[PDB]
Amino acid sequence: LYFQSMNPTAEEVLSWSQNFDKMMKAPAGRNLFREFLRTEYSEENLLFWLACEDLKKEQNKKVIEEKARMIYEDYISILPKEVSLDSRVREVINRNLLDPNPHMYEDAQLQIYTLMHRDSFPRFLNSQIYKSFVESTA
Repeated sequence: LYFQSMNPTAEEVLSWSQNFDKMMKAPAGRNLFREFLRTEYSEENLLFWLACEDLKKEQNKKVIEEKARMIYEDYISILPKEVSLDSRVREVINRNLLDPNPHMYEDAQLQIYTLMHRDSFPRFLNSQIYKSFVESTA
């Protein structure tokens, strides 16, 4: 059911510039922002953020473990593809690593969210990708 999110209304699009959180929650918002991040080679930050969102919704124990593993090897391991996290935040992930839960990565997710909001988002709002997008929906 991204089908219903596919082509966003003007009223949906209107709420995004004043609300990064609203945009980050809309599939079409994230997809637009993800194009812009690709041009700055920082896409992985959003992909990590998305994977942490996907892990939170999961409920079956086995798939939580599989997903937590996948996030670690893709975004947190040194061996890639890695996102920049503080040591404080890395050591909390490591302690949560032997007994995984849906909310293991939340401090790391919040750190990368705050970076995107601070550094990436305001350059997104002045990008051609964005301004061209709002121009089309209007």
